[PDB]
Amino acid sequence: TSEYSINDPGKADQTFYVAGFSILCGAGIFLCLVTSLTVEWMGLTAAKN
Repeated sequence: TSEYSINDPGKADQTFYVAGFSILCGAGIFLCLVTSLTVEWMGLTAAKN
């Protein structure tokens, strides 16, 4: 939403929007899951330790 002014909204912007922000959301989900899982394993092993 940098240059999305009234003059040039675009006809390919929506496709383009998915290409940007869609990727970010997917990545965020992946990172979040990875982080929770990592810690869980660490804790279990520490207890085991």
